[PDB]
Amino acid sequence: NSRYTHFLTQHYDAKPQGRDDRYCESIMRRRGLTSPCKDINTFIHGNKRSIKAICENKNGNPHRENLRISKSSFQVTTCKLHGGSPWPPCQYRATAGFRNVVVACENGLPVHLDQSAA
Repeated sequence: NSRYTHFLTQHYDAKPQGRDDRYCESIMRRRGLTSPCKDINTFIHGNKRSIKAICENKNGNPHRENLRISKSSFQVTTCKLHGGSPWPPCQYRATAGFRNVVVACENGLPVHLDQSAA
């Protein structure tokens, strides 16, 4: 479905080379997140299959109300908008982290990244 497709274009980069400010600025641009600059965005790296599995008990648990939280931890990179301007150039500050992710699942696939923990 399209939401899951959207989830990946916004939140998934399998293998990132470098996870600094330069990567953030680059990937936010390539994934259509700079008009206007999105304020905060997290990218999950690794194998799609483990991200998908958060939606079942295989790699995830019920969290909050309608959220699910990963049983395993992921390598992630959050991009925080630096400054005020809502328009390009969009400058971001990267934080290369590692931890469990919270998503909303639909018909078995992640359709939302709860970015509240970012």
